[PDB]
Amino acid sequence: AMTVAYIAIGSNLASPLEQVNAALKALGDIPESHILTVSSFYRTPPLGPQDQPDYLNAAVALETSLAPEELLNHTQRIELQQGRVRKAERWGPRTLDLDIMLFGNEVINTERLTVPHYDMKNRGFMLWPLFEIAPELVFPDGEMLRQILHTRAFDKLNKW
Ligand SMILES: Nc1ncnc2c1ncn2[C@@H]1O[C@H](COP(=O)(O)CP(=O)(O)OP(=O)(O)O)[C@@H](O)[C@H]1O
Ligand SMILES: Nc1nc2[nH]c(SCC(=O)c3ccc(Br)cc3)nc2c(=O)[nH]1
Ligand SMILES: [Ca+2]
Ligand SMILES: [Ca+2]
Ligand SMILES: [Ca+2]
Ligand SMILES: [Ca+2]
Ligand SMILES: [Cl-]
Ligand code: NA
Ligand code: NA
Ligand code: NA
Repeated sequence: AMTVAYIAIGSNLASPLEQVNAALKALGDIPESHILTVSSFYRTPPLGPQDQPDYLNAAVALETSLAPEELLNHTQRIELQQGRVRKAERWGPRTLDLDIMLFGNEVINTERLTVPHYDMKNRGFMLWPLFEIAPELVFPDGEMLRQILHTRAFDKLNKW
């Protein structure tokens, strides 16, 4: 059985365009998986701490037969192989961030994975690229992406 995973991409260090292109190549090389769709790249102001560069944000649809945690292993590996370093400050800048937003209709609460991503419904930098690639999306709780984006106040997201 194949499931579409929706993965958010963020980068604000060490040439984000290069980082995101390298990540797309690496995502392609994940086994049991195929990239179905790539969003536009967006240049977004930082949420959380603001004393950092703007982000390049994007979303990808990845159809896979991997187990969710097995997909997470690959995304974490790719981040680490692209130089991601853990420092003290909460929500610091990073070379690459790969968040599993959704894994089909699944609701996952394990030590390493919480899906849907806990805060995606409150982040334009996640929802707008997701709507670009999956305008018909429905969340596990039945909420429609189109309805969220019609109703909630979010700034326009600007393309890179
Ligand atoms: N849906 C998900 N996608 C990716 N990692 C997830 C996840 N659910 C839980 N995690 C866990 O998240 C842990 C911490 O990841 P971090 O990348 O440091 C959070 P962040 O992306 O900087 O901020 P955010 O979670 O507010 O977006 C990972 O080690 C991983 O086990
Ligand atoms: N634009 C942009 N800003 C970012 N800030 C972070 S840190 C976690 C985070 O999303 C965050 C979001 C909302 C609140 Br409230 C606090 C933290 N990552 C990104 C990113 O990918 N893009
Ligand atoms: Ca593949
Ligand atoms: Ca700071
Ligand atoms: Ca994140
Ligand atoms: Ca993350
Ligand atoms: Cl980093
Ligand atoms: Na399926
Ligand atoms: Na499998
Ligand atoms: Na809900």
